[PDB]
Amino acid sequence: VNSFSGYLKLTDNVYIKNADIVEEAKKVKPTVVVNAANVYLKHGGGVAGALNKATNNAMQVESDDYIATNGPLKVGGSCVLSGHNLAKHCLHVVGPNVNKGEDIQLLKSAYENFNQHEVLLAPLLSAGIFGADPIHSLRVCVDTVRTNVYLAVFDKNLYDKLVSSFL
Ligand SMILES: CC1(C)C[C@@H](CO)N(c2ncnc3[nH]ccc23)C1
Repeated sequence: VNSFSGYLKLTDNVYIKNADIVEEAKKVKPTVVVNAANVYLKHGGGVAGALNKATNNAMQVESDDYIATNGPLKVGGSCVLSGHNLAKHCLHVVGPNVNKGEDIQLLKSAYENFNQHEVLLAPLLSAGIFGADPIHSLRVCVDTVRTNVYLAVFDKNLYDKLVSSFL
């Protein structure tokens, strides 16, 4: 039993809600919140910019030290950093950016990172400015993640479409 509220169950292990991941994190304070990061951990906009803003830029400061030490992440890769005031941990996951020509097949690799954590609050990956189709991303999530994932979908129209088209 966890403190997530009002989620629609999609499968044995996937739950979905029309919600802002930042507001969900502030309310629930989950063990793990997923960021839809880029390889540079430059948290400018979307999920990343909004999460970072909610940490008063502490996420960016921590991330810049991480990159200075370790270099960029791989597309499809991840790192675990602090969740600051939003969660215990933040799993920064890089999905492919289709507007950069990156391979959509790497979206499955990106979601595989979720399997290292028993429970996560997460956004849809690659489906923002990264240009991928959100229907496909949800299908990949469901077919890849085996741990318990609570998906926060920002756009109401998209949420309705994802639910009504979910197979
Ligand atoms: C609509 C997007 C460009 C795509 C989507 C991630 O696929 N995203 C968000 N999803 C959930 N909570 C969110 N808070 C702030 C942004 C945000 C931004």
